[PDB]
Amino acid sequence: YKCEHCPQAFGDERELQRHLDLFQGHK
Ligand SMILES: [Zn+2]
Repeated sequence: YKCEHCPQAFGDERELQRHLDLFQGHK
């Protein structure tokens, strides 16, 4: 939906999911 952090705001939870996935992707 809306991300306060990195200026991101999409109406698709996949986007955030990708953010968390990629962000959490790194050790
Ligand atoms: Zn963010």
